[PDB]
Amino acid sequence: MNPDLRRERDSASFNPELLTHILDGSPEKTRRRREIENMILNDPDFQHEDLNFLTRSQRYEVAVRKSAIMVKKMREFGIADPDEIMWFKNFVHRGRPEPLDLHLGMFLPTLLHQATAEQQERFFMPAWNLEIIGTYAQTEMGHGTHLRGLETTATYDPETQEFILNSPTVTSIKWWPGGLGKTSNHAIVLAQLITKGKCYGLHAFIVPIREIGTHKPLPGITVGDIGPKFGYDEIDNGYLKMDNHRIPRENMLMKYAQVKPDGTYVKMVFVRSFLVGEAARALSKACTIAIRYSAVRHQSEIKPGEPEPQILDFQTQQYKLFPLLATAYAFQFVGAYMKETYHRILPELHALTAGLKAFTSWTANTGIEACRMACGGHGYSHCSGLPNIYVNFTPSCTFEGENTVMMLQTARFLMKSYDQVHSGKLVCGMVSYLNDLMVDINSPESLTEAYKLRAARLVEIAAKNLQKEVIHRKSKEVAWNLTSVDLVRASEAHCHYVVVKLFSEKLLKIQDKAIQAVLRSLCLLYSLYGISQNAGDFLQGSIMTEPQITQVNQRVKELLTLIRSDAVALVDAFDFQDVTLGSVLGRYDGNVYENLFEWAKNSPLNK
Amino acid sequence: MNPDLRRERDSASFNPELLTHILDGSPEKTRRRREIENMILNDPDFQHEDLNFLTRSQRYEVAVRKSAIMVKKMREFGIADPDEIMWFKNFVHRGRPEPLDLHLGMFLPTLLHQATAEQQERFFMPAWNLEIIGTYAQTEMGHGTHLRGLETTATYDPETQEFILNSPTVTSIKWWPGGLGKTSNHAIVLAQLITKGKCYGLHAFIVPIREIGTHKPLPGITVGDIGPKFGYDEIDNGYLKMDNHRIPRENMLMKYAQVKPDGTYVKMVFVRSFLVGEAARALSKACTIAIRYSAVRHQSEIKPGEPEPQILDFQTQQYKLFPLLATAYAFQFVGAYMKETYHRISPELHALTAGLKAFTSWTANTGIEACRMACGGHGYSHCSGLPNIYVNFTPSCTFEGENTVMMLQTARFLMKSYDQVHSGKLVCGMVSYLNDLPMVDINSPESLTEAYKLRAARLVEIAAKNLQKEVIHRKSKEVAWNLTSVDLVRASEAHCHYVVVKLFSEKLLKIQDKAIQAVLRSLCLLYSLYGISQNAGDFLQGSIMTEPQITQVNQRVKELLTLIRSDAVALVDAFDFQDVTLGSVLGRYDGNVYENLFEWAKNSPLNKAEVH
Ligand SMILES: Cc1cc2nc3c(=O)[nH]c(=O)nc-3n(C[C@H](O)[C@H](O)[C@H](O)COP(=O)(O)OP(=O)(O)OC[C@H]3O[C@@H](n4cnc5c(N)ncnc54)[C@H](O)[C@@H]3O)c2cc1C
Ligand SMILES: Cc1cc2nc3c(=O)[nH]c(=O)nc-3n(C[C@H](O)[C@H](O)[C@H](O)COP(=O)(O)OP(=O)(O)OC[C@H]3O[C@@H](n4cnc5c(N)ncnc54)[C@H](O)[C@@H]3O)c2cc1C
Repeated sequence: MNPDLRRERDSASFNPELLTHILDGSPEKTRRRREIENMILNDPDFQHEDLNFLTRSQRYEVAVRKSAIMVKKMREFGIADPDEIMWFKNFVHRGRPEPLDLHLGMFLPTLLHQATAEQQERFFMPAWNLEIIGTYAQTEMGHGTHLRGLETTATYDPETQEFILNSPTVTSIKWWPGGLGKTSNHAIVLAQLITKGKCYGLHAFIVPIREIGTHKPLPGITVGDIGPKFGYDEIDNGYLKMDNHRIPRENMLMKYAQVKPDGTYVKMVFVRSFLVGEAARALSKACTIAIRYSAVRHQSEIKPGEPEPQILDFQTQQYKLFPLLATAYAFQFVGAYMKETYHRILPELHALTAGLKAFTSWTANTGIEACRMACGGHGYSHCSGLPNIYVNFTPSCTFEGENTVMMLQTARFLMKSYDQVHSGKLVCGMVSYLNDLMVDINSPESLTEAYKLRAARLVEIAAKNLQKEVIHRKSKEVAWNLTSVDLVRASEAHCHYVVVKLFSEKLLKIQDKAIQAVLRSLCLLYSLYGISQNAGDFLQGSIMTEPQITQVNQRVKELLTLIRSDAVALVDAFDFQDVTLGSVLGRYDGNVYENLFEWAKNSPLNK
Repeated sequence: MNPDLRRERDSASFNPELLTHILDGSPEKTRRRREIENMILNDPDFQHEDLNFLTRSQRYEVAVRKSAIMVKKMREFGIADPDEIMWFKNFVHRGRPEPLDLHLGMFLPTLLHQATAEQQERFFMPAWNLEIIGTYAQTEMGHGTHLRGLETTATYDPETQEFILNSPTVTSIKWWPGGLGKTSNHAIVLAQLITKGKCYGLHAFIVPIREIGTHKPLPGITVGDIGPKFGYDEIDNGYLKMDNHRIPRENMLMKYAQVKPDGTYVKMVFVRSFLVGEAARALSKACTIAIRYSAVRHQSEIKPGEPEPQILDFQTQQYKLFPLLATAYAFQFVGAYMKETYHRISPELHALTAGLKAFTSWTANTGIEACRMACGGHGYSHCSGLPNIYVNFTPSCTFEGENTVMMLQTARFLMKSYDQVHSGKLVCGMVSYLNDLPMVDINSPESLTEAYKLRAARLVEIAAKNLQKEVIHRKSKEVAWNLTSVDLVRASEAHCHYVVVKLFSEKLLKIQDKAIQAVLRSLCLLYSLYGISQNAGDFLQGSIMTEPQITQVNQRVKELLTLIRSDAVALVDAFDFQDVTLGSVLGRYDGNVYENLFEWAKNSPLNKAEVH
């Protein structure tokens, strides 16, 4: 072990083992997760050349093969709990996305929960056996956010009792779906339903796209890879063009609506919750690499005659990393809170889940790159593992609701809540602070209240600005568009308050007093950093005075010093194995330099 | 031409051709640049497969080759003139870094400036035929920022009149230098000079590393590529392990220090300037792609049931992109001001270049990714060109002085300047605003510069006073510096922000064309007012502005977005990037995205077969 890391670990104020239990949810969840990862770690079937050394084609081949053996192995070892499947999937794929994600994550769940019994007979087992490989084709070249503008049609033919699936234009072609290019022989296709001569809107269809066995595209199917991307090298993100392709009537998903044989027409928070936890995980891994490597890397001078200190001793380096470390923990607890209240429980839930998806993904996105730039040159090399974490996490800000649009869906629920209050009614939950229309900087409860007042101020500015535009502009929709920057600021401040409140609240449930102490130092640093970084939002409305902002900035610098001796153990508690970080700089043992020279010598331009 | 791009172009308030002249410096520089680009455009020798469809080894092969053909062709056409060489190199390489950069920019220039006739006679002449290909090996796996901590040794042997170049440790190994991997047969190596007695600190040594013919590595020499990176696929960024390797004593560069045969020992600022222009250019390309694509892309609804509008009509899309286009222009004018100051030039220049290199590169870095995310899904595809612009620009924040270190140099200068003014002496230059230590008009660039001045003065004074407090507390200046370093970086940031607003504001008064001046005025006001909006706290404290003034700043930014909307396509056209320089289906001049996108994908590698 590198003696800087052993020393850092020996001087910690808390037992990281106990903090891993808190993050997993219980000691048994830690044991069960470690057992699953340790099932995989030395399995040769899950070993391969470093993926940064391979072509995109080879990376795709490696990932598809792993996803197959892994479906087989999970069944052999009888792993079947949804948490456990995800522990297994995560560790097999080492942070990379995996080509059966849509089959296992959308196609199979959709069959079990949205398909008819006769659809399940026909499709479910061949899908579970990977005889049928499925994807979900929603987005078109021309439309992703506005699904009402999707051009794909499903036209009912009563003479043959089929749906005719059509891509009438180049923009109409399905674009992005994972596994669509090369892997899948079936797709669930979102299409505008036309029956008689009327459109009834968006409905979902099971569409065979390739021959089972041969994998040849069916007549009237054009399908392929959309080409290389910033990341997702391992995923055959694909296009699908349908030329009036016919399917049985009975391939429509009729859970909420039906077409009769004569043509008559009768009348997710899970994934956004998962994405907050993925934001936590990605930022956590990035903080682990950069903080360990900051404890290993010596550079430059503080005391002029003295040896090069660890760069983590520089107040600037602390300022780059510790507020991210605090942010990581905060997001870990927001992700847990939302997972544990989705099973408990709605307009607020939808609004809250959209906003936190956007808030956590944006903030983690920026975090990861600040972590990479904090390592200096070696950060930029794939030896850091930080480029792959960035490029594979960043599309979280665009898919499953583009972040700006999500914040506007949040703002709609905040304006609805504002109008409810000013019309004399009462609102509930996280927006209950809208009913009410001097800070102690070492109190999480007191900073939560500061963040509450910031949100109420920005929500009232958005409402009033909106009210003036509604009175002045030619349409309410123009008024909305011309208030949209202020509506996003309101949704943002709302989300930031929710994160402070949830992290503050978690502290009271920590049983171990040493862990409660260091999490409180993270919760205070998160809250105080956010005030420092948004001072104007606390100064206006007189929520806080200039002297208090001075004291906020003094306390942030002290918290950096408090956190320094606990930083390594705090990232150690995330419990990422070296193979999950993919990082020479961030190895558990801190032996970077001998391993960097090996990695570099073995790399491809030296054959 | 896409009819949305035709309509926007036709209703522009100004002539983008005259703005290109302002950016290039004259109508003749524009014409000459375009001529060099257009002879490179029709040269079959500079043409290759889509770089996005190739492996890293193929990318490197395509690059070193275009770089060799490029040296030969610039001699043939007599392309001398630094501006012309830059225009030629920029266009051949299409935004990618160039694997002869260290050869042409550090090896040959160092031989011409520093080498004695003897050294120049046996080195610079075959180097000018590409028989010798050199590099400059400064950084080690263990040291980059702190050069004094370099571990490579050059020990003098008085007997055999040689230097011993040794790499004692794995950390000592030279690491990163462009060309060092595969390209170079020769390196200027930076080492600690030990002669008989002890060490006389950092000196340069000419170390041949590969044979001139076999290109085989010399005895004592271990050399290779450091592996794949976030970008720079085209560059064999390299390592160099020297095993007590022997070189003649006349291999030491001795323009300012010498070692006699008796072993007797006797006696980054142009680059930083250039990187400011690089920050400007990279941000400008990203704005070009995102603003054109935003004028082409229709999505979602304003009045429900009316046609889906161009996404550039959404205020949020305007707020992501117009502030960045205003920054791209600010940065073009800061780059030109640096170039113009350097040529002409009683220190401030070192401080100001460091701080402006860090300020601009950090801000451009953030802005390129914002442009990419503004394009939605298609942004993330290499079809957008934006992932490449970002990965090949981003190391600018790390190399040629790590940005935080550079802001800390700028802050040494600001603290010295502060102490000087508070001891009664007058400072000059961009810090002359400190001399003046003890209602803002938001339509006046001059009054907005003044606000920025007061913001900077406030944060400089806070850094200074916080530093004095820690000095008396800890009784160590170097420790008190560390414990103030976050405040000190904040003072340099605000200083550099002020300088940018000042220069943009002052550029507006030299614009001849009234219509151009009026729109650049709108960009300058948008830059200034967005910066206040984003930093309202730094203006609210010390009573520089009031809450009601921040309210009006916010109203005026919303107004300038609407005004800039009808000029935004023309403003990005005026950067005069060719399609092949942008490398972007989304950002093509003609706005024909969708049919071109489908062709691009259909021809991409995984569609060589239907079943993989
Ligand atoms: C790696 C990756 C994997 C994907 N996987 C899948 C998949 O498996 N299946 C699939 O069907 N799709 C998939 N997608 C596509 C994804 O669903 C879309 O990218 C997403 O819906 C965003 O839509 P868009 O890309 O068309 O962006 P657009 O909707 O075109 O928007 C682009 C810009 O317009 C702005 N904008 C749009 N509407 C508004 C509005 N109403 N108000 C204000 N601003 C607005 C956005 O904020 C953004 O700034 C994937 C995408 C990626 C990048
Ligand atoms: C793409 C690329 C190309 C390169 N090409 C070349 C090349 O051609 N030739 C060459 O010689 N080099 C090259 N380099 C290396 C480059 O010069 C170094 O990366 C740079 O000098 C930074 O030092 P470092 O990487 O050792 O980071 P470090 O110096 O180890 O710094 C890492 C961290 O420590 C912090 N830190 C360091 N010192 C201080 C301090 N005094 N105060 C506070 N914090 C501090 C930094 O802020 C940073 O966050 C290249 C690098 C890259 C990424």
